[PDB]
Amino acid sequence: RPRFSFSIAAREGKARTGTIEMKRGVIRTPAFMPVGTAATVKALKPETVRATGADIILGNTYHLMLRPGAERIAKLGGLHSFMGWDRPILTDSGGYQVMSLSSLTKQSEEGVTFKSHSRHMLSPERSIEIQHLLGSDIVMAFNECTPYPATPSRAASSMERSMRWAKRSRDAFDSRKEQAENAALFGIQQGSVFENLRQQSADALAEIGFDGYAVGGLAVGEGQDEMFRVLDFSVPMLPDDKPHYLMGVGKPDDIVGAVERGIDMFDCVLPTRSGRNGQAFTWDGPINIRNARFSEDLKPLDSECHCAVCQKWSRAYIHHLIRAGEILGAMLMTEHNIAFYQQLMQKIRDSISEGRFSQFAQDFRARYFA
Amino acid sequence: RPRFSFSIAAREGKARTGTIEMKRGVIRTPAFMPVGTAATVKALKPETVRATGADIILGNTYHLMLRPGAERIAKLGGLHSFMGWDRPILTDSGGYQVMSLSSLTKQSEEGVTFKSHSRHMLSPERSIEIQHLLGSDIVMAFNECTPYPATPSRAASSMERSMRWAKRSRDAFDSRKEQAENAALFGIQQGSVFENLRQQSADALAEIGFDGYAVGGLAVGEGQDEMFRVLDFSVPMLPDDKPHYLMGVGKPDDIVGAVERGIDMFDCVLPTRSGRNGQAFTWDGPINIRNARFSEDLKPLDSECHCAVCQKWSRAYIHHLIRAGEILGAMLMTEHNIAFYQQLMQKIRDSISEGRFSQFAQDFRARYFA
Ligand SMILES: CNc1nc2cc3c(=O)[nH]c(N)nc3cc2[nH]1
Ligand SMILES: CNc1nc2cc3c(=O)[nH]c(N)nc3cc2[nH]1
Ligand SMILES: [Zn+2]
Ligand SMILES: [Zn+2]
Repeated sequence: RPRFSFSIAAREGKARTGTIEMKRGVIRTPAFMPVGTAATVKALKPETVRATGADIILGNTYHLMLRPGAERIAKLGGLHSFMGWDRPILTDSGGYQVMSLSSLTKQSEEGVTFKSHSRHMLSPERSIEIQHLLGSDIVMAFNECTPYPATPSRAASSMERSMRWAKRSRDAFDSRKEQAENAALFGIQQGSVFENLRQQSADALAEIGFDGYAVGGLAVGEGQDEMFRVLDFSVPMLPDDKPHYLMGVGKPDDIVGAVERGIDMFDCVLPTRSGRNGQAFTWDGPINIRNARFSEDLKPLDSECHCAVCQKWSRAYIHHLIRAGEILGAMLMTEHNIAFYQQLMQKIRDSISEGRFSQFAQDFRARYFA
Repeated sequence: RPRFSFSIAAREGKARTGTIEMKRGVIRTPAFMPVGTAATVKALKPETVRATGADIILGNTYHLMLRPGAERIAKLGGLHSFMGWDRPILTDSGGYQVMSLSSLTKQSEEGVTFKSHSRHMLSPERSIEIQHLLGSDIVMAFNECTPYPATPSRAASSMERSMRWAKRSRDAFDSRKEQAENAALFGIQQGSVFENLRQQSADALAEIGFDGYAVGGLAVGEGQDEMFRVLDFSVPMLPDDKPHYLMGVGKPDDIVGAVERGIDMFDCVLPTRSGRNGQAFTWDGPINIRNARFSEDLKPLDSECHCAVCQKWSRAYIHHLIRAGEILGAMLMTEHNIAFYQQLMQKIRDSISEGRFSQFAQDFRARYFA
């Protein structure tokens, strides 16, 4: 019913669990968002995505503006209607994908001009408009993702431009009455691995004011140790009373450690992509289902998993499908992996609410990395 | 409950509608069997195959004996358990696929030796044993599919060898108590396009005695006109009181015409394969969903179709998925096409039972080829 209402029900150290209420549904936090880059969570019907426990999925301004096009999607009744997902959708703003996917790129204070992997423009104003056209529930400010590594000086100028673009994103979003009334807007913290820059970035974002705050510029090659180090000081800089979104993260251990450091929201292509590639997540660590050791294994992918795939099909069958290149193989692997991620989020939420998250993290790691 | 019981409830001309009762379920006839060659109906969960209306699916001795192997499947508890389809499964005997898929082939009275697309042997005895190991409900006699075209002399010798192999198939099947008690055995009529050979073949099959009778050696390049001509005289040669299975057919019009000529059972990869390739069946004829005319079409694939895909998704969305190479595109297209085939079978069954099948065929053709 409300536009955006974040409520924290319980805490343990820096970890929080709670809910975000939005018009299209409730999002339980910490939350994992399956990635639906081309207006589909790959190899899954929306009803199946929902069955795994997902409360919200991620879309991409960059991909959708090229194909099938933002105005086209609006004309077809918006992204929710187009793809048949009626619950919240967060859309990334294009800033990251334009830098890692576009064949050619030209950056200025105005924004980015780029070549389609066809010439196109992105700016805070255009990014916000595209997300309006898509009908996103959570809109990301348009920004620049600083390349890693970066000098303090390069990170500084990059972060400052992002903060200028964040103000313009805010203004463009607020200018659109229907967007301001029905959607929410998140700012993106930058500043690379440098504490003083992260602080200035957080101060700039808080001064503008956002519904939520993402930690950007991580999961860009820095490694877990470095990422955790940056999170240690960066997350406490963000407003405590708003959701904290870590963009593009990540592996189960990354998620657990990030929650221990105050992160409430996550997205990664890992469960879907590695699913298609034969990697299945289990509580005993990942396994590669193509491996010959599984050819006659009648056990489910994981012994505890409650997902429909593990209720019905054996490792041996899925091993066969994946090795035969069968589509059903990708479907079952993906459903299980997304279900595994959601069960991980559930156990995280339950353990925080019950004040035993520290013990869960320890138990999880000891078994997962055995 | 019974092993195999075919009951004809209604007739119109040569057309029949009825049921086959088997231990694993009832098969409504005329029936269409989705093809599950690699132990999966491509891009569909078994529950979805069942949701479209399928009563029975087809498996292949040839593919399964290579991958994952027949003894392996038996060890894993049989094909039904392996793939999660608990209803009847008909398995082809290998005879056709060994000739059109094997890189090299050596034929004798014993059987066929061949190279895996690894060296392997097939014979009536080995074929029956493989199908036993798979746990097929309807077992096909091992035969030779005569190449088209063929001289009368070549068709004759080929047909005669098939009839000898049919006797051996019968004997091998009957020798296996558990198979004889729980499964059924179909013979395959051969004789190419020649009436006298079709007759001798039918006489040979009837003298041996089978639970059902397939018309083999068609859908091999002869064209609909020729196929219908052969069916005109061939089907009445088969026992009237047993099911009549036309192997590898086919397009909707082929199915309707074949039912008009006394066929009760069908299988084809057309709905699944062409589904993945962008072809969707509609009552107004097939359409190619990739075509630009569909990019903003909000209508479902077909306006009358009752399938879940047409209840929820637009042509525009599916057009997008298929053009983006997205797996969900293949999933939705395949579900709709199999659902369309099953709805066609239902309308055929209803119209025969109501004595208005002639009118249905006429109405169907006038609209489908408009
Ligand atoms: C997979 N790793 C990953 N790091 C990211 C950083 C950002 C970022 O700083 N900005 C925006 N807009 N998206 C992002 C997406 C990411 N995805
Ligand atoms: C797609 N066209 C097609 N014609 C067929 C004929 C036979 C046949 O004569 N014998 C056996 N064993 N399978 C068959 C499968 C076919 N599939
Ligand atoms: Zn599972
Ligand atoms: Zn349909």
